[PDB]
Amino acid sequence: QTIKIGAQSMSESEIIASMQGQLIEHHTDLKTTTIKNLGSNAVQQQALMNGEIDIAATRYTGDALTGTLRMEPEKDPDKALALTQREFKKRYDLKWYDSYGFDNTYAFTVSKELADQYHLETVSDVKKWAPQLKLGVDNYWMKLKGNGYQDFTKTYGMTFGGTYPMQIGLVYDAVKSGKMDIVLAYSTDGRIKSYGLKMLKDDKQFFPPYDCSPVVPEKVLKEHPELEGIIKKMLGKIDTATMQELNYEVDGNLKEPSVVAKEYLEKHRYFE
Repeated sequence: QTIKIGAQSMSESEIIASMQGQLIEHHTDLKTTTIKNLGSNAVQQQALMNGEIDIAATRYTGDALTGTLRMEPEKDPDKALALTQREFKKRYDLKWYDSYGFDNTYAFTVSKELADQYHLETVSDVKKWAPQLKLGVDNYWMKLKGNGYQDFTKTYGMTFGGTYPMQIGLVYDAVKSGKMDIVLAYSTDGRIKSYGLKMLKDDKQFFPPYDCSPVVPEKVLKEHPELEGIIKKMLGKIDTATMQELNYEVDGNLKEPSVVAKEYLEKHRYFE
């Protein structure tokens, strides 16, 4: 105490951070606080190693494997998760837990209308139309090194009419309003379904798995043996469809992540 729980700048990260916090406080005498607006993955990793945070609420296997670990790329979600867990324990004395039950992947996304008009189901379907299209992307994907824009341009070999970086939160309205024709969205965003959008299949498997787990140093788990059993209550409980809905409560309906987390915990009676 106090258990410091870290969140990056994503609704789901704040929701999940609040969930664990409230859960910990529901079941034990531990106090918690949330550290929000954490930056890049390297920044988040550094916070975990020095003590700025005691629990990382949301980490994604794909980011850890290619970014933090710099490992041989792995296409299979279960093998990627197992490798990530063993290397985090061996290199960093960190426990990467099993997944909450959801993955949050980059996903090329269009309106249902434009999908019908251009006959789009897969990312390769976009290839022949690309020179006429405007693509909106987040603020870091253009310069991202492993599975960023450069490597996309080599693997799929299409070049867009224009490329437009912006706060990820804005891409959903950008494509829905027709200001962008296609966007690299995040798959857990509830605005995809609610705005009548459609995710295109990554037929080449350019993107690695991105299953989401909490991460805690073995030091912290030793000093607070009650922590393990509480975190375990959340594992496998939140699938992608469910995370999308929780996200929409924040992004679309403007509710506080803490309120959304509480209402979810109340529904599930705090997992006993």
